[PDB]
Amino acid sequence: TTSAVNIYNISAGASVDLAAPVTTGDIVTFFSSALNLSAGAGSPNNTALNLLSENGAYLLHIAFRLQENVIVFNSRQPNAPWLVEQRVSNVANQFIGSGGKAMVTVFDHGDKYQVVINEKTVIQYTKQISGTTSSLSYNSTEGTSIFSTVVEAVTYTGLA
Amino acid sequence: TTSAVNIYNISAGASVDLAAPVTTGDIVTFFSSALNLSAGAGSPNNTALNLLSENGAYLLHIAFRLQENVIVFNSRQPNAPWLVEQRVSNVANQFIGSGGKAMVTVFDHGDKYQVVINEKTVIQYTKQISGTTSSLSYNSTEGTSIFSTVVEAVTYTGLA
Ligand SMILES: OC[C@H]1O[C@@H](O[C@H]2[C@H](O)[C@@H](O)[C@H](O)O[C@@H]2CO)[C@H](O)[C@@H](O)[C@H]1O
Ligand SMILES: OC[C@H]1O[C@@H](O[C@H]2[C@H](O)[C@@H](O)[C@H](O)O[C@@H]2CO)[C@H](O)[C@@H](O)[C@H]1O
Repeated sequence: TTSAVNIYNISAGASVDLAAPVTTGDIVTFFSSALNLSAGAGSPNNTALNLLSENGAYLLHIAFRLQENVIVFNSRQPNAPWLVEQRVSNVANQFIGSGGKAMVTVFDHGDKYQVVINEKTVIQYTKQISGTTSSLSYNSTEGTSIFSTVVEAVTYTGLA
Repeated sequence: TTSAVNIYNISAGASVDLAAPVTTGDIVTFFSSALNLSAGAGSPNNTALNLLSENGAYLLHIAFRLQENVIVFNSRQPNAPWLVEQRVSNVANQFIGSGGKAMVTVFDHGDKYQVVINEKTVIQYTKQISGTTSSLSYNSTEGTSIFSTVVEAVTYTGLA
């Protein structure tokens, strides 16, 4: 009876293939050592965190938009259009926990993803696409990330 | 099928009560923003991390001893003596390519606690005192702790 922990640094703009895969029952948390909710204007995304499947599809895209004051979730296929957007308003509100740092956890629930920011569940995203996560990525628009330039992802796998 | 993330700030010498007790299937991770592998000696423990009950049984005690150069895993009842110690030899070899921070993960697997330093499992530990983890502490000697002044503890609960 053995689960695993895996630890990745992700620079803004970079992707990472996962040493182990995230499937149902598993957890991935993105840790940022800074929080800039006065950061300015994304075009449109201040920061996006992404779970990507084997072929470069987005199972989950989490995008913080200060100037639109929303957090935007979505999925898509590789080279195909962005699917049905979901939104949660007030960005700065979901972060009242820690100043100067934050964490974003994605609980893979099989049919959904629970997304928790620090201690607060911000969406129970019903999946638009099924599949194993093999890749995580972090983007920003330069000069306006709400998060550090490096984000530490930790994965807890072997859970099921 | 909804999970909880709880975050806790533990200073050396302190104890914290979990708003969501840890049980079979659950996870604690302790995050040190420091790694001082030349801080010793301890008395004997440079650093200790503890998973307790409401009745205050040490369900899992993890002590780091630089001088004896060992990680001790033990448990004890409230106001009683320690049980059968388990010892892992060679402290810095448990932190291979750690750098200037560390994390320690405990999995509650029911029969055994699975302890992982960063990405390396260090022990599968046959429970000597059973049940759910209801509390956490961080103990250090003098200023000889191998971790940072404050450790951040993240619990993942409601997993199975
Ligand atoms: O859906 C996430 C996706 O949005 C793109 O921007 C959209 C915008 O959200 C939509 O309402 C607008 O009308 O058109 C834009 C282009 O699809 C982002 O550019 C993309 O990166 C994701 O963040
Ligand atoms: O065993 C957990 C507990 O150990 C104590 O030290 C032990 C020690 O490992 C053994 O060699 C010793 O001489 O008997 C001791 C029990 O008194 C530490 O004092 C303690 O803080 C814990 O880590």
